Amino acid sequence: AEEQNPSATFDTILTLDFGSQYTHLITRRLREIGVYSEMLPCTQKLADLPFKPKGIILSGGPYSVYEDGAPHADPAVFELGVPVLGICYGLQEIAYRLGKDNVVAGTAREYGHADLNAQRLDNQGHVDKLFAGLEEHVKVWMSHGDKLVKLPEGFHTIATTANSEYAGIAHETKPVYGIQFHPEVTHTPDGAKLLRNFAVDICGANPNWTMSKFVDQEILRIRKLVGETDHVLGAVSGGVDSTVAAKLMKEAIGDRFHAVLVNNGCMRLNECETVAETLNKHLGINLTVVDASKRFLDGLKGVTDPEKKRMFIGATFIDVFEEEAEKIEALAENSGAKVKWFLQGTLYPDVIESISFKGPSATIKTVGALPKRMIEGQGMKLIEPLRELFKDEVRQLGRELGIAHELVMRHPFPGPGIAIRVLGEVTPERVDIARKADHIFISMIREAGLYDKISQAYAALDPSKAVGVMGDKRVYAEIIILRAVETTDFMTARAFPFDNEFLSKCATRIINEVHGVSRVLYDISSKPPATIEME
Amino acid sequence: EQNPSATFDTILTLDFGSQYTHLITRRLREIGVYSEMLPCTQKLADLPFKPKGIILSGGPYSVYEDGAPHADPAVFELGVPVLGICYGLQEIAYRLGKDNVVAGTAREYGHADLNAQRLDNQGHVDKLFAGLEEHVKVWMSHGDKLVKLPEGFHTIATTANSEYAGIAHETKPVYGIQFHPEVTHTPDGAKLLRNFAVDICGANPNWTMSKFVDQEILRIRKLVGETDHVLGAVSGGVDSTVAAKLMKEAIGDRFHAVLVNNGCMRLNECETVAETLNKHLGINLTVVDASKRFLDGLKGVTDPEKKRMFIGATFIDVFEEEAEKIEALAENSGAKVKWFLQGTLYPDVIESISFKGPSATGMKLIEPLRELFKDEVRQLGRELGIAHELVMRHPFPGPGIAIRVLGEVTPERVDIARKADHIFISMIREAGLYDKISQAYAALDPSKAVGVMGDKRVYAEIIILRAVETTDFMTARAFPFDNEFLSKCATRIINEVHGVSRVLYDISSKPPATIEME
Repeated sequence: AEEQNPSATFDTILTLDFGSQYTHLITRRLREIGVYSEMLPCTQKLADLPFKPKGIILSGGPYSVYEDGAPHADPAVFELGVPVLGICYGLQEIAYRLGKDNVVAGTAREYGHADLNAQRLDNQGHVDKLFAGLEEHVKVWMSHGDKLVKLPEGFHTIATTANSEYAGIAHETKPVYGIQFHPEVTHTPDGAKLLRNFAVDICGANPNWTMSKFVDQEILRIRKLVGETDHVLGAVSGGVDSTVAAKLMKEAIGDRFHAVLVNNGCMRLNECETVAETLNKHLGINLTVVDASKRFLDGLKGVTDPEKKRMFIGATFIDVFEEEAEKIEALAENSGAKVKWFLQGTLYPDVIESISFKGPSATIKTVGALPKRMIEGQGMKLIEPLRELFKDEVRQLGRELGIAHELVMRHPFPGPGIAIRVLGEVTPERVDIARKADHIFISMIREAGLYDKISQAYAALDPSKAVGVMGDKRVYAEIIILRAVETTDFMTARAFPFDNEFLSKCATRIINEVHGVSRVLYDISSKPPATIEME
Repeated sequence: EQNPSATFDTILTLDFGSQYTHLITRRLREIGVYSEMLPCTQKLADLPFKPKGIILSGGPYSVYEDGAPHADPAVFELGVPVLGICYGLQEIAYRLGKDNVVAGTAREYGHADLNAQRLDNQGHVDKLFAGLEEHVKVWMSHGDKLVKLPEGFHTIATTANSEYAGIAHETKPVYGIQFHPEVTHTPDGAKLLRNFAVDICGANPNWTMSKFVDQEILRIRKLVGETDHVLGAVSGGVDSTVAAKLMKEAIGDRFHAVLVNNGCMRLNECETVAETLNKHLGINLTVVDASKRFLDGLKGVTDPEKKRMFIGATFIDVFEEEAEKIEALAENSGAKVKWFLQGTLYPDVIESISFKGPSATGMKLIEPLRELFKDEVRQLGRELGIAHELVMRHPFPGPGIAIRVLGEVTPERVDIARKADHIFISMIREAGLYDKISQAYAALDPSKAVGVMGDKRVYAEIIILRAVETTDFMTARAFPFDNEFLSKCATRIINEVHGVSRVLYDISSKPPATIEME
């Protein structure tokens, strides 16, 4: 092909984001069932698309399509000739652009479960192809704020619930479909069948989007981009994302890709040596380990403000990385080549948050403090071989690259490491206490067979003083905070429902085996209210 | 004057340092026999009462080692029965056997299935195990096993691994057991302690709080007199309320109750406590609003120990200033407040007298509860007409929320902790769990954690939830909430209380950690 983009070589479904919190799930469902897909804000002018989508899905959003400033899509969505599916607010946009009459009932934006039945279209009982396999008793996550009291002009009913006579509508001749429920959330379990009925059966999309096929196509894409003599510089940290990206570059250019592992002194016990073993020996990546433990921990002394702490971690990491960068460039200069590309582990969810529709606000513009230092100042161009993949696709990509299935299932570990998991000032002793407390917590999770059921788990040190009974003297020591959640729909994570005997036995072991710990606390905050990490 | 040690048949337990010694006295109370405990160093000739019986507790020692603890040699010649428990069994074999019969093995503990020793050709057993004939689950102390019968003793109880798990003297009333009948691991231990107290010692099991009301009321009237005044602090807790109610039933308006609001009380509690004590219970009550005085002096104090020293110092300053305020009133014609009321319990006495090792190194006070346990004070309140809910509420510390704000205490951090506490306690009551929990509260943690306000990251403080179930005074575990309850309580606190980005639940037990935060 002339362009090796996934949207240029695969049948692509395009979702237009109208502001719903469930819009990214539409793309994720399509990726899981086999059809490649991308998402763009509703303000996207479809004439400027570098690819011709096989189908367009209009997502939902907290708006009423006939109010002032109500978001709309390009009028060319229906003039394009490809099938269109309107999800909730997309149903309102369909009635607005094609029916022209205000037929939406301005009910309050409330959601709830309902039983949906397909509409018999004949005396023989045929149903619309959008509900093939979803004929009777389908539990859906209805959006009552998008209810229609009348069929839009040129549309007929294909789905019906107890309260919504027009829960699903289809055009008489054009492939335009609309539904009042969200088929992308877990509250609609059979929704993945409906999204496949639209992509494959209605739009004719080929469900051949696999990591089995993408690994080879992406390696050719990297070799054609980088060339045959240029060198690539990247960063590694033992995490799943940085490991899959580094292994992908190694399989494309070999030793011409140089990975740099920076030790900020806040890694887990012997993590810097176990990661260097798997990268340099088990995977064959040309790795380089720089030990900046003293440089980080000395500047961390005194920084109590958590915002000022995160600034020092990023600023120092870049100064340390660019120093290892210039030293690697001098090694390549003695070889007859030069470093020209900087590896960045950007994922597709990272660009989703950058282009997600926030309503009648401002379209943001102008990529990271570390790549900025590599571009201007070092003269390197970015290379992001993961910017079109989700987290689960990266895990399957690493499995196709020969990486062990155990490593791709590891929990995410932040850049600053324990420095973020130490509330307030970060000292070597506070890191050592949090590291040993974390080792006990994760070990008991693994031995109990609960590691693959937790999205992320760690222990954090709290410098606040609580009291204990050391023999007979009253001792005041620091506090260990335990954190463990499970993600639901790549969001809405809730604290893992540990058995209460598991938490007590782990709290007793931590207080006994780790010094300077008087109390152990379990974080019960769920994700939508709070955050996953502590800082 | 006439302490309960003289008016009742009281079993005296001698403490050899075991963590279970206090349970011996507690079991004796719950079966109707009054009891007191004293360290093993107590000379019995200096006792202010004649004990109906003596119990030798266990301890982390071996009797034939250097510096090993010993009781007064007069215990076996007092004329009353003696029951040696574990280490008390060793002391019996030492003073009455004169030979080293202890095994000296490791001080390990474990469950075992005990069986009484049949004595006759008719299936008779010693009446210490009456009702405990066969298959008695006991908490054995393997470090107290004997290899041979002490001189003058015979077997009355056996386990499969220990042929001398329970011994008894041939003629004298001296008994020994290799297990703890005071722990919950021996669910029939209360039956054994009743056989020793009532059947063997002959003690009258008439100790009730119903009979102790009028006795203690007359005891207070004689100590104070009929013209002196006494001062007392009230907090709304069950201990301060019963003591104040008891004092009012004794001397009436000559007792003055002072509710000091330190600015660290629960939401509107100062008024609800005032209406309860002044209107429902009819206690002469005055309210001192020292909120600004406490909170101003707590600023800039980060050390948790210096806080408690300031809280206790200004608390006393308020009472000393309130006493002279009452004496100066012309309505009280020359009345002198010569006594100060304190709600000290017997566990507070036990802490100061418990055996801890062989080294063993002004307004008048009135302590009417200095001989009772927690469950006996609640029943005493029931005898005084106090409502059943007012006697079943969790204890509230003197400093209140001041020790429930880790580090510096400010009016804002108290208000946040006060609001987070209301949601936690109310959800516990609505879930029907208030009576199944010994203590429950919410504490503020000044450590910062990231949160999401719309879509901008913010840094707020932390709320710490703490709820424990406790039976003994030195044993408690974090209450096993349903994780749906803790999750629904966490999201509700963050949404409804300002300045809270995280909600944590304390899962630290009492055998390692502590109830309160500071």
